[PDB]
Amino acid sequence: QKHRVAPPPHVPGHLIREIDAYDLDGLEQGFHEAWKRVQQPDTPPLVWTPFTGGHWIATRGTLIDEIYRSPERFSSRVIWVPREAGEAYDMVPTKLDPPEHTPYRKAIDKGLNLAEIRKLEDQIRTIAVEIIEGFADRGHCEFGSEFSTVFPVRVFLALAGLPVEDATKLGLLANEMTRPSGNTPEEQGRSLEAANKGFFEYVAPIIAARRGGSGTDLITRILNVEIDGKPMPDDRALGLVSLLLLGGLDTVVNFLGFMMIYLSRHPETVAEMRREPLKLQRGVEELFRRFAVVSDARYVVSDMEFHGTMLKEGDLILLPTALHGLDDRHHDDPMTVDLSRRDVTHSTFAQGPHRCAGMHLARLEVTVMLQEWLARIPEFRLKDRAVPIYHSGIVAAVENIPLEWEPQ
Ligand code: HEM
Ligand SMILES: CC1(C)[C@@H]2CC[C@@]1(C)C(=O)C2
Repeated sequence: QKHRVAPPPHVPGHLIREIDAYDLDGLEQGFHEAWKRVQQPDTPPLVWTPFTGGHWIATRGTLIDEIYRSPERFSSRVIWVPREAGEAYDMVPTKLDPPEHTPYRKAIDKGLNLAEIRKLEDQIRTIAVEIIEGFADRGHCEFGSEFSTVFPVRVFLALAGLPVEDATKLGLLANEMTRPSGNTPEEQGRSLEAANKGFFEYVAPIIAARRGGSGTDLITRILNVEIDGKPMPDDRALGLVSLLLLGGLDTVVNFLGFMMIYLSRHPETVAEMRREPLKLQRGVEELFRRFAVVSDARYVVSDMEFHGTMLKEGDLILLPTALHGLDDRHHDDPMTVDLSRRDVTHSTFAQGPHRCAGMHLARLEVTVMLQEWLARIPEFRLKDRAVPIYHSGIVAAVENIPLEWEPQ
């Protein structure tokens, strides 16, 4: 039984669509495929679902792009559904609009800018090689538990100066943030609240130990950037360090799983990457277009008409980022990976002032991953009749990816 809410007075019947972001219709065929079902040739640009507390969904890439770019009309004061979860959410600076957002983003960019990220290449490669070597001679692995959930977590915990043994407990908090348990808006709100508190509890001693510290880790570097001529306050520090961990640990893990399932079903594409190493390097952005993972929201600042649709102040609009990169109005044959695609425009990293601060790190992890994978395991396929298990929510997830190959 799905929890359902009545449409408010300003939502007309013809825009209503029953869409469950946390359990998409057709999800067993894939996350991307399930979102694609919503984007039909005649579907309105904005549709309203009675599920997950009642909210709008942007169904086309240009609205998604525009909403992300327009913080004055669509605020980050609530970026989750259901509303209860969005109100419990306390991460920084992702809860803030400009101008409050901008000193915190500048602080993060001190640690995460492209020139900083470039320095990490060989440490990332070393981690990738060590994991791949554990199974490359074997001719099979379950890619999810043996690589995708291992590689990005080891990379991030090392960068953040944290013990790898914390991976499990941080992964559990991350799940309840992005895929909160519950069958009610209030239950999901409560699950997110508990996860968010868990992050704060974990992060507090690290902030206390690393304020003015001399560690060269990511957390010490960012935490000690002044905000408006002063040390960053405790409340903001909790939200900020928690965000670093959430962003570092959930995203690349899930991205890698979707990407790899597709590659394992497209040997011709894998072979191109092998024959032309520059096609691989240059084609990574195409993979980001193709394997979006985030579906999050914005809060309507005032009563307005937007793309022919009446919106009320306080309305939540969900932005399924897959519906930008996979929009057939933005990209021909959008479900196909074309490494030579000249136009890869997407919102996988969102847009506007919150456009992913970790995007350089994400690109490098993936580039390194594919380079070291193809070096040791040039050819591979998904196990015959294997059925990956898919999850939808604010961040998509996938498990059960059994790969097979002839040891080279
Ligand atoms: C597959 C890779 C990734 C994807 C698809 C992704 C996606 C996104 C998206 C969509 C946003 C915008 C959220 C919003 O305002 O609604 C975001 C922001 C952010 N991400 Fe990433 N992310 C990824 C990797 C990472 C990594 C590895 C980090 C490292 C910690 C990271 C750190 C951040 C931070 C700190 C923000 C907030 C930026 C701000 O508010 O100015 N992300 N990410
Ligand atoms: C949606 C995100 C990927 C972005 C960074 C981590 C994440 C889950 C957030 O809370 C904001």
